[PDB]
Amino acid sequence: DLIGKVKGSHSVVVLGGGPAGLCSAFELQKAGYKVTVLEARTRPGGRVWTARGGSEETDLSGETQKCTFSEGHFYNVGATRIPQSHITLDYCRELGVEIQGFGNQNANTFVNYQSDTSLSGQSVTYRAAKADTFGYMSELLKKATDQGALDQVLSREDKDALSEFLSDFGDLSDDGRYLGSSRRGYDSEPGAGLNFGTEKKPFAMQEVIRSGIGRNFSFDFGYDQAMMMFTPVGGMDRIYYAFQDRIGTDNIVFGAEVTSMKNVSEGVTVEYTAGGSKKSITADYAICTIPPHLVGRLQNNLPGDVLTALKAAKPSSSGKLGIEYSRRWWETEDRIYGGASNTDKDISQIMFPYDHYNSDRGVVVAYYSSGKRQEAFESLTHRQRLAKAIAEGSEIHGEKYTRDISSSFSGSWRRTKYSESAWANWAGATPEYEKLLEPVDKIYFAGDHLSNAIAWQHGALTSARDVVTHIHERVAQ
Amino acid sequence: DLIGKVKGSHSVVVLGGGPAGLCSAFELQKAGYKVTVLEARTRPGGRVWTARGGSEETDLSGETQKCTFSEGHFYNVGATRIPQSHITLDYCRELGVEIQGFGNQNANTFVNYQSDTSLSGQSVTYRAAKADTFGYMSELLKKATDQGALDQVLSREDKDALSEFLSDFGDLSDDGRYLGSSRRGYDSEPGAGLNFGTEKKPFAMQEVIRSGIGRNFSFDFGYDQAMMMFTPVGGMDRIYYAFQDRIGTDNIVFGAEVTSMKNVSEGVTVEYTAGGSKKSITADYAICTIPPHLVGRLQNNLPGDVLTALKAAKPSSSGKLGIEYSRRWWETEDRIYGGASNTDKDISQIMFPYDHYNSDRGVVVAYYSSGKRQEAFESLTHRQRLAKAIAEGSEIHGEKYTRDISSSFSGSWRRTKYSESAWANWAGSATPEYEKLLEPVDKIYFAGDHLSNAIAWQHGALTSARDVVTHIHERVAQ
Ligand SMILES: Cc1cc2nc3c(=O)[nH]c(=O)nc-3n(C[C@H](O)[C@H](O)[C@H](O)COP(=O)(O)OP(=O)(O)OC[C@H]3O[C@@H](n4cnc5c(N)ncnc54)[C@H](O)[C@@H]3O)c2cc1C
Ligand SMILES: Cc1cc2nc3c(=O)[nH]c(=O)nc-3n(C[C@H](O)[C@H](O)[C@H](O)COP(=O)(O)OP(=O)(O)OC[C@H]3O[C@@H](n4cnc5c(N)ncnc54)[C@H](O)[C@@H]3O)c2cc1C
Ligand SMILES: N[C@@H](Cc1ccccc1)C(=O)O
Ligand SMILES: N[C@@H](Cc1ccccc1)C(=O)O
Repeated sequence: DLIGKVKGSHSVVVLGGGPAGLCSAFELQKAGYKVTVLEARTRPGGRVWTARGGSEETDLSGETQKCTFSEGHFYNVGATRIPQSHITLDYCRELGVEIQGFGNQNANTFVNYQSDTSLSGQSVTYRAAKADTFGYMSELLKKATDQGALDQVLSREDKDALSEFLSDFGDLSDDGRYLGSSRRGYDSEPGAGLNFGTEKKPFAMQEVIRSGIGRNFSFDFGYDQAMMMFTPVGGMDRIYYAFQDRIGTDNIVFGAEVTSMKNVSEGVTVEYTAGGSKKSITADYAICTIPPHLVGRLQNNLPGDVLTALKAAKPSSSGKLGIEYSRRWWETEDRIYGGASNTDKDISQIMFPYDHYNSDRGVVVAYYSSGKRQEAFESLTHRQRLAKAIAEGSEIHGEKYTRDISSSFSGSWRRTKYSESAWANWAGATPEYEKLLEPVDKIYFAGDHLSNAIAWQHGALTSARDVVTHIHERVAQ
Repeated sequence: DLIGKVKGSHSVVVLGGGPAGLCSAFELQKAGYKVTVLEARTRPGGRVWTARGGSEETDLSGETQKCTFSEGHFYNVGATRIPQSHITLDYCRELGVEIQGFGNQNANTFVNYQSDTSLSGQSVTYRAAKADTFGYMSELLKKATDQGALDQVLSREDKDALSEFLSDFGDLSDDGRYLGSSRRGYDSEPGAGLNFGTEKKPFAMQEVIRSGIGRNFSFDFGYDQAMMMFTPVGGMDRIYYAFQDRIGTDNIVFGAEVTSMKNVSEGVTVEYTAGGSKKSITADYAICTIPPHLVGRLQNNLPGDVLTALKAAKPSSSGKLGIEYSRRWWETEDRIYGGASNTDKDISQIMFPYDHYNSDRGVVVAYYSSGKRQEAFESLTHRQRLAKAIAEGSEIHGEKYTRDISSSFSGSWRRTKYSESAWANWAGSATPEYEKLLEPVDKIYFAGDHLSNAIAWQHGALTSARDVVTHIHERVAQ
């Protein structure tokens, strides 16, 4: 248990029913606090949003999209993947939310980059790219070692041990050269009898280096990205519907747009509009999880140095687009089951689904891009976004990318009401971040921006837990 | 799609209801052949065997094991993982057998090897082992490049490109040194506010190189092992129960031990014992999928050079042991969800389950060893296998490995009736003997994973079946 049982009658109002808000309310309720959550949207989860058939969204440009994905088919427009260390998995267990493997690495997906080589714009599988890169890397370090270049820092025994590793890691010939490998894959698959198949031949050392085909390999090593990675069966939003149900909808007001938040003699008073009607609630403490750039728009009595600190958490651009295909060509033709293709094109990456394997249809994330390469979609209409995503995807996966398209749905987080940002980018552990960890009398800020895991649910959930702990210790004093 | 309708009445007898035999029968039926499968066991699938509560097996030493795993819990004693290129996945689609991801790579599982270093017998997570190994590897190659050691094979522009990659790949400092990385993981997890967490510090360069903690990294790159990998929900044997159902149990005789196979005037006559009785069946053709070392034991009229060729496929040793734990300590304490720990100990590896994540119990494959390191278990009783498995596993995963044990079940394939081998190794390894056995012996065709270029993969058995059925069909067409 996070905290013990509270003695007496104590109330909290939670602004925002995303992960930080719902986790706060869940934990406070467990301990015996009175809690009310005010959420502007008509769904729980915030930047955890799962698009299915029937989903409707009107963005800040006034364009309304209506998702028409087939029954049971979806994609996560925000959060989609979870590493093994995150407390998100602990809450999945507590809430009874089934998880499954998320394909965050795949030998069969493609890399495709521009360069001053003949590989420019050419799709190469990860396994082929890796075998060539690690083959030539190993050959080069083995050459230097045999030449005696590392004799000052490696003993004879060190050199022999290193050589053994390099021959294995690079699949080097007996004389220490990279000549290609079964690790690259096969143009024709090995079968039975005298059907030996046909190995894919290697690129040259200069092609590999000058093409930069290994630029994305270190992604595999990210602490928060390395396999094994996980995701909830049926969508990430299931975590937050589970929180909703445990908290009880009697304790959550949806469609409730907060317009004012003030420290008062009697606690904290929050005004909000729900169903076109003006409402007000007062509680002993408030937990404000509204994104920091949106807090200054509220009528408030926050001190000037607090309003200035909130402005330091700069909005960031990111977005996604999902296409439902009526044929799972990526599985049938490319032998790709999950994972992502990676590119320097604006689409940035194409992410293939982790469910309905071997079914008749599925949703492909045709882009997940951020920063400059999301600015390139942000201002386009959905029809224009789709046309650009299909053109760029066809340059990676061929003309099959343009066929058997049923429907599509996009989100751009800077253009999304009640978000207007994918995640915070603090100006310059900064002074403004540290300032916002302190309560403003009875108002506490919480969210993934006030964590060391920004753009992870873990960040939001750990922020909620720390803030609930601080409120509880205060009440005990 | 393989073949398109046969004209008239034609019959095939299939010896063995493992993957090759069942795939053969399935495709022949679809084309309009009369087919009968004779299978010695009471289950379909052969070396694809899934142990669950109720499974009973008496091995060739006379020991009987009775599996008591909880309902829904199992492990694959043979085949368990499938790469994306294998036709096994295409048959899962055709048969409606749902698949899920198999965790074949995991940053959080452990490596544990003996060496003449302080890391000898110490468990290190894959992510820490990789971060140190690739960090120092990258430092050393950058050092050699800067020195001018590779000036005869790399241009100025190549060297800068290589240096850029190495700084990123090895997470090097600005001045080119490996000094640790967040990639190693954390002794305290980064949280909110000023809770930054604490990184795990790096081992020293000579320790890392001499420990051999990177000796298994290349496994990740195997053509048939690289992620993404897959497996059927509920057990690998689900493929072969699905084949069974499509073929029809009326066309499969279980508990049918074949004793004779002979070419005769009208085709092939196969004698077998079933229900205690000596029975005979004659068909136009035969497809023999019995493991090659067991074919010689049959009464037969095969030519001497075919009998000699069958002996070249030497049997091998492999086995597994599964333990059901009543607490999923690997998830709750070690944050391991699937994957395998790897070691030089006899157990060889410890494989964590890919289903029932976050649940209350699970089966861990406490060893999967082959060759010399399976010979260490072969002659042990199950109780002795378990003790050895727990002792060695506790040296990798701690005292927790010894607690919350509910039940266990093991298989050793050389000691398993109607297998007596995990898979074949051809002497001289195509070899002449392999080539010879691709030819029909009048109306008898051999099929199985040993007659493929994917030995020890279901893909080998299935492609062998499809090639042999195509040969028979083209011959019947004329
Ligand atoms: C593109 C993208 C990719 C991501 N990838 C990952 C990933 O794969 N895995 C991972 O774990 N996480 C990922 N995340 C991060 C994850 O979504 C966030 O960390 C998490 O949603 C943060 O929760 P929060 O409660 O701090 O904020 P939010 O989710 O933004 O919740 C804030 C809430 O406040 C509400 N609100 C706003 N204004 C008002 C108002 N005036 N009145 C009342 N309510 C209001 C909003 O509607 C919202 O529900 C991703 C997010 C995005 C957008
Ligand atoms: C430990 C191990 C791990 C493996 N790992 C993988 C993996 O993860 N993925 C994968 O794809 N493959 C794996 N395999 C390989 C896979 O199991 C085989 O490729 C496949 O089972 C071969 O099929 P088969 O029909 O050639 O032979 P078998 O499966 O051996 O079938 C032969 C059949 O003949 C029957 N038989 C024997 N004698 C008689 C008799 N006298 N009369 C009647 N019937 C008889 C047997 O009972 C059996 O059913 C593994 C196998 C083992 C043992
Ligand atoms: N955590 C988010 C944002 C992110 C993307 C890429 C790398 C790091 C951060 C995600 O996994 O998509
Ligand atoms: N195909 C078998 C045997 C094997 C083991 C390791 C590498 C190559 C193949 C398995 O996956 O276990």
